[PDB]
Amino acid sequence: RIPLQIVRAETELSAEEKAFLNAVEKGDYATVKQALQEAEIYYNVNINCMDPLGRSALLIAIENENLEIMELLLNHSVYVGDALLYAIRKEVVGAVELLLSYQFSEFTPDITPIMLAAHTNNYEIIKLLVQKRVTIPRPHQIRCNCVECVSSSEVDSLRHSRSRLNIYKALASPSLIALSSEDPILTAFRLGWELKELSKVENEFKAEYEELSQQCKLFAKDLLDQARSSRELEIILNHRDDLAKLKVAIKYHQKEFVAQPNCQQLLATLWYDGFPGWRRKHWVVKLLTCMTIGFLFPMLSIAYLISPRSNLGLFIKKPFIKFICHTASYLTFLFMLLLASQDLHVQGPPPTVVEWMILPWVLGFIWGEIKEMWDGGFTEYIHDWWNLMDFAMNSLYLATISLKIVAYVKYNGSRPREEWEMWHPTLIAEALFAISNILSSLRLISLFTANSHLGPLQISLGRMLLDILKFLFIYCLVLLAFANGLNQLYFYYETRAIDEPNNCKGIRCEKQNNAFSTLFETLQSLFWSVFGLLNLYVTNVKARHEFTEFVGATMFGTYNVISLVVLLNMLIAMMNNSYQLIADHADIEWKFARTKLWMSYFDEGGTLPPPFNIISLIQNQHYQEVIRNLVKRYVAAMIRNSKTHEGLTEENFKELKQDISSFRY
Amino acid sequence: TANSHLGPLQISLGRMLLDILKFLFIYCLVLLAFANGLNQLYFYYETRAIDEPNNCKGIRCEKQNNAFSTLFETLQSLFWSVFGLLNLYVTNVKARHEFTEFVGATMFGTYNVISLVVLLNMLIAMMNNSYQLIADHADIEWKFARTKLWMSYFDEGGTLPPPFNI
Amino acid sequence: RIPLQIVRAETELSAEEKAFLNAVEKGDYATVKQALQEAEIYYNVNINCMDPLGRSALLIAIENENLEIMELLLNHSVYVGDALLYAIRKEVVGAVELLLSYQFSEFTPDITPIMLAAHTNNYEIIKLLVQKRVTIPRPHQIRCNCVECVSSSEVDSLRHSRSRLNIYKALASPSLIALSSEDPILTAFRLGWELKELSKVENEFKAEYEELSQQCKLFAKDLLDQARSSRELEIILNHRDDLAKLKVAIKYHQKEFVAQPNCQQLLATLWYDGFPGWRRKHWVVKLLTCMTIGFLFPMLSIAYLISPRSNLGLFIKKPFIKFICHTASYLTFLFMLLLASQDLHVQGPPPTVVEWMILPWVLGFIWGEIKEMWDGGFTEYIHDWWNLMDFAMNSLYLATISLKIVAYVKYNGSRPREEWEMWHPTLIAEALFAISNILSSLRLISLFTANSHLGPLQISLGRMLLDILKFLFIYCLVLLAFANGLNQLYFYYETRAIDEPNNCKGIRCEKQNNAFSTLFETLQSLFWSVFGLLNLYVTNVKARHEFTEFVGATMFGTYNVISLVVLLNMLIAMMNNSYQLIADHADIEWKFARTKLWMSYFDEGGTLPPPFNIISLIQNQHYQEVIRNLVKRYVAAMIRNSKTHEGLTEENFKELKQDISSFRY
Amino acid sequence: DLAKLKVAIKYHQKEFVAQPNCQQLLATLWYDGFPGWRRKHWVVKLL
Ligand SMILES: CC(C)CCC[C@@H](C)[C@H]1CC[C@H]2[C@@H]3CC=C4C[C@@H](OC(=O)CCC(=O)O)CC[C@]4(C)[C@H]3CC[C@]12C
Ligand SMILES: CC(C)CCC[C@@H](C)[C@H]1CC[C@H]2[C@@H]3CC=C4C[C@@H](OC(=O)CCC(=O)O)CC[C@]4(C)[C@H]3CC[C@]12C
Ligand SMILES: CC(C)CCC[C@@H](C)[C@H]1CC[C@H]2[C@@H]3CC=C4C[C@@H](OC(=O)CCC(=O)O)CC[C@]4(C)[C@H]3CC[C@]12C
Ligand SMILES: [Ca+2]
Ligand SMILES: [Ca+2]
Ligand SMILES: [Zn+2]
Ligand SMILES: [Zn+2]
Repeated sequence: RIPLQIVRAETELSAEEKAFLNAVEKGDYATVKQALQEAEIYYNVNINCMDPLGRSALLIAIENENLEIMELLLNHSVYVGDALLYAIRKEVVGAVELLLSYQFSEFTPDITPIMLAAHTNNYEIIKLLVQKRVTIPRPHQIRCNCVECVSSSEVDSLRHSRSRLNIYKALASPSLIALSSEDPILTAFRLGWELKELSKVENEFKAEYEELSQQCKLFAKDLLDQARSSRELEIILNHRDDLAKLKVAIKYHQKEFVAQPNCQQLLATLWYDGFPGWRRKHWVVKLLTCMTIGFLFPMLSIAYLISPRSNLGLFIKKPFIKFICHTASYLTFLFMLLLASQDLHVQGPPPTVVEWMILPWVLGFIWGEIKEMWDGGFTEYIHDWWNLMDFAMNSLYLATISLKIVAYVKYNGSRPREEWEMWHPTLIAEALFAISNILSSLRLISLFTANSHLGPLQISLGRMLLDILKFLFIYCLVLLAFANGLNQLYFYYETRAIDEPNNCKGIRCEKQNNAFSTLFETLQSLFWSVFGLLNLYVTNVKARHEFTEFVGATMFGTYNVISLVVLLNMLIAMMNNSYQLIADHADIEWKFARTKLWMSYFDEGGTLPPPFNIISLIQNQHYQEVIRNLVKRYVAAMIRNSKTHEGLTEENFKELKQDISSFRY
Repeated sequence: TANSHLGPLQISLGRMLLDILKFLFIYCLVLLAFANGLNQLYFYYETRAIDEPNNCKGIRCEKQNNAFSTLFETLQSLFWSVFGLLNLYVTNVKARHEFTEFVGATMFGTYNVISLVVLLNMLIAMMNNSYQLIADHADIEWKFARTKLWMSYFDEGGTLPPPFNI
Repeated sequence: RIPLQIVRAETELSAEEKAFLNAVEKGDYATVKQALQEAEIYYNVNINCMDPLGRSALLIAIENENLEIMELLLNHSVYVGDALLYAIRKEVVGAVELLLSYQFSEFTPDITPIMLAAHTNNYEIIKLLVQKRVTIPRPHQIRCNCVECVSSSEVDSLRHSRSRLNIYKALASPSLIALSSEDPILTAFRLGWELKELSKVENEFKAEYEELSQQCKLFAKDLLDQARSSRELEIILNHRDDLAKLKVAIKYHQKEFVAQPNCQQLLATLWYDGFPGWRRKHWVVKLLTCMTIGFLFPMLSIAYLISPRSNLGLFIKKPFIKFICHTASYLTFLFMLLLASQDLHVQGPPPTVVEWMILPWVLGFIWGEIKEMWDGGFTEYIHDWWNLMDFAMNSLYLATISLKIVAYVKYNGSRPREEWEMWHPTLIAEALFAISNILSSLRLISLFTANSHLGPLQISLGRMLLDILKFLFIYCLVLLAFANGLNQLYFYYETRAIDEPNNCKGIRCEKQNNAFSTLFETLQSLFWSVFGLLNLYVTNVKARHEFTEFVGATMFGTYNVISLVVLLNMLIAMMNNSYQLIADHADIEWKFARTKLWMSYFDEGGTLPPPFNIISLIQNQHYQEVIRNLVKRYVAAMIRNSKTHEGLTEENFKELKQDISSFRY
Repeated sequence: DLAKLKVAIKYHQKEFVAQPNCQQLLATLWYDGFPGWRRKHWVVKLL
């Protein structure tokens, strides 16, 4: 039999001090007033009593929303501590104003009235509080090591983290940004960037910072949405302190802001400068004009080089024409590379005509690469992740040219490749040239972002590469373990290449042998076993060691099972789970990428294609006026969205009943 | 588990091992049935290792022979048939028993279809369905595992590493 | 400029006839009464006027729910047509009773007040209407070809279908089953079965019938849920007109009813008859007792056969012991079959000891099969879909025995198999025996339903077999097309087996040749190409017909692409989509299957394992009382669930305000 | 120390264990020697 009792006992009640609490709970004004005045005359009661549910007279008045009992209690000199915070958090303007005009608490001691107003995001009460000179502390830099920060973290770290989070949550309020801010858009950009940076440093508190950054981005997008004229749109997008604001938004990774329909329409208008009917055109005529502009790229380049100011001179300044010319030049370079492969008995031959034509394009590519790193900088150069492939290709081409010139200078004989050594400079140069051709042909993937059908697909594939890289580590660990074991088992029976039928050793021969004799060959065999290109008799020895053969076969079968049946199927499940979430924002990611690609062609520098490449207060006032108009529209819209819900409004009957009762009285 | 990027993945792989173990039973039953049938059919034509071209008997030789002569060899051949490392002429006899050869080929094809087209695809669907639900609590499971691993080093005992421990 | 006007013009209004409509809309009793009496005295108004929104005075009174204006209008002799239906459909009891006591319509002409009450499913109004002698028409049998049905469908088919659907929807009401039904559970079973059958016949109207059947099943399950004693539960499950109701529910496919926790607990209690602490036992001791009971199956069978009434005689009557004994007998038979494979130079040898022991088990299996078809019937025998495999295995065994006896009678020599013919009875018998062994070993899958971990998996695999069968048709069509094409192309260059290096023709040789010479070989090669067991040089000819070789290679590559890259990946997507929906009801399906398997062992017949097999108004009154109690509980619970929502009830202020105003007056 | 945490780990209270405050305290105890490990570069951490 479980003796149910009270373990933590509170104080007793049911005196006159509880009588007048329950009178206040009833709320009848006359009875409350008479009981309170009688108790005050008697001078034997207090006002510190607490109900079992955790509410007092003032808290119950807060919950019931009765201004008459509110003013009566406040004029009766009841306790006032935290009552302003409770009223602000209850979100009633009349009692907030009344309390402003004049133990156990569910409020953190660091909470300020302005902080709570910012947390609750109420425009009216926020303005009412901010009309007085109220301020907010500064949280220190992200990696501050100053004595004040180290000391405060040492005495109490949980309170410090909570205070920082509360300060940032109050600062990231859309209303508190609408007021007391000269540039709300820039403020939102910087705040979102700072919160995104803070999320990584504060590992335990990540979701809160991420949601604050998302809220800032959404506020910026909603503020942009209210523009209702092309003049206002261009003023906003061109304000600086062209398209400086758009460049800043691209830098700060504001994909929702960038992918706005109005901004995209303006960008398309700027992009299709030469053609004004490109929107209303047939696919056949678009294709025909595409070839007819791409075919005359050398003529256009020569015309611009000769006469920069002419009818044909300025025809290449348009971004679309420049993009078409660059694409045609790259396609011509790739065609030359393909034609190159279509006497081989000389040692270090002079370059042929195809290589002579290929060299100016390669030199131009390198020149264009260095200028962009000099103009952009190291961080911008490495952020693209395509410049890595560009640098690798250019370095490989430079090494190929150097090796070819070295071979030409050194060797001058005529000997067969069957007698040439394995480390010949000519052979090294051909291998590097083949790798360079592979990389250059693979470089064409970056042009898929300009298309409507392939951009999101390419963006989705790029996102999944990360999961591929993550699984590669586990696969490599398993492969290393099994290769170590197999080599340790099989390294005893190594045989020389002379004893083999065709003087061939390894797995790249018809007589596959010595598959696990060395660690490198074991790694190669275990890699090739995934695709089923390794035979089954490689796990055999010339001697009759049936136990050893069976153990090796068991190891091989276990590795095959683990690699193919379990790990490969698990990768597939991860790809599906990742792509399900990836497919949601494909449009936004593709539009951001296409905007970056489009703006990459707006600059005046580098107009020519690679082969020929080698050879101020009025604006502030206008922006302020437009920002004021947008803020007013946004405030109205968000007030309405707050009014969209709770459609079953009340107290209209109470107000009318009070009025008619007074008239009857 | 000590890393932020690999912990949930390892935890997810560990959770799926159970479904792997559950499917292994059905696969083993099917394999045992088909191996019993194939051995019962083919055990009549066993040949000695002397008559073989290289004195090699079994499936681990270039001349793959006697694949279904014994139950153990039948099990090994049916296991290796999943990865396509078993040839097609193993279902042949020196005599001209075309009916027996056709029946053996039909059994082999039925086993291949059942094992590869139906059971392997069904495992994949189960892995997706399990991982969908698994991915929800990956953070909680990884944090619990990392907390256990961290608290495994708080005790005073065993401070020294293994070579100096003895 | 789009001239917006009225295309379909109604009648004019705004006379006194509209004045008194808007007076009724206002609802002030005194003004409405005085206006109506003045208009009646004037004798110049009507009551047929209609508002632009499609409502009249009575309809607006229905919507506003004002009993005083209701009785005033009804006593003023307004039009009454369809008003009862509008009130019943508005679901207000006071005005329904008032209207019962005394053009354009949104109601189908076939709608009856009782039909609408059944559609709306209101217990109170349904009872109020049914207290009078009201009835419902009969819809005819599913495939009725009678003149009345053919004539009514000929004059108007849409109206006929609508009338049938409305009649069935009214009949399938849970409240209309609670009233006016002696056996609500049996009525719900039959109604659900009939609606499920109707869904297939009425192809256009499927979702409605399916949802009606689901509603009937849910009502039956909810009615069963209210049982609150073991006595009531067993009375319900044993009522007949043992476990007759459970057998009927299993026959009618009531998986939700069967999988109830109370029914499952009772079934488990009946199943674990011998062991009362089986729930609280260790896995090790459960396993130990499982082997210790399965090992003594022949001793237990012999003891039961000798002394049916003894301590050991009745130990096999328990269902769990019987199941264990049968499983052990089948495992022993499979072990004997395995041992069988472990002189071969004789023609038609006599059977060996292993076959002599195997024959009694095979004869017992056949005897047990025929008895079950004789006892069950053709439909029950073919519904299991395991009896098909049982029949195939038994027929194969019979054919093997017949062929063996024929060979023994006919052939008596000693000739080598290398000289035996290809159609030898001995070889045919061995092939049939191998196929029988495969089938018998595959029969063990059906025992997975008794386990908690494998049942849902087996059930899920069984559900997906249907999608496998559906995809097989498309695959077969593609294979037939490509095989026809390849054979037509390649049949010109057929070569004889003598010219081949090893006198081997076909794809089952080392020298793979004549892969597409015949249609059968083309089919076999295209089948084996899926697993990559067909080489690439089979698409070659001895002559130098490079064009023909290239065309054949192109056909082969196209077939490979279509079969492997497109069709195989599409099957996977279908399996995932099907399994997502399949995984929801796995528990219910597994519990239904396990209940069927458990009840398969409750009968007295066939107690012995296969080798030894060859050698009445008080109950009605109690059921009626229990059904009445369950109906009362269900009605209370569903009334409360109707009261669970709309928690913001009203008209309490209106009633109190009316009362205090009358007291003040 | 951390007897209640040990009991919670024994009783498989993963939600209780994965609380942000408990994780912060555990990280503080784990990174005893280095107090600026949170604010450090990947290169210097690796070094
Ligand atoms: C995977 C292939 C390339 C074989 C490599 C074998 C070893 C060199 C690897 C395998 C697993 C690795 C470990 C995996 C994870 C960790 C935890 C990691 O912990 C942290 O990073 C703690 C700091 C933090 O992330 O907050 C420190 C390195 C270490 C021990 C790694 C050290 C290097 C190991 C032993
Ligand atoms: C799968 C491979 C390794 C071949 C093994 C063949 C047989 C030895 C297996 C195949 C299916 C097995 C059966 C699958 C499921 C069950 C139900 C199982 O029932 C229970 O556990 C009841 C108690 C409970 O779980 O509440 C008893 C064992 C049995 C008959 C198993 C006995 C052993 C069987 C016949
Ligand atoms: C798929 C493999 C086995 C090759 C078989 C080739 C033909 C014999 C098949 C391929 C497509 C079949 C057709 C697919 C679908 C239909 C529609 C089908 O229409 C109905 O069933 C109408 C009645 C109804 O379902 O309400 C009549 C048979 C027909 C023409 C089939 C006739 C037989 C066809 C031509
Ligand atoms: Ca670049
Ligand atoms: Ca049966
Ligand atoms: Zn500081
Ligand atoms: Zn009829």
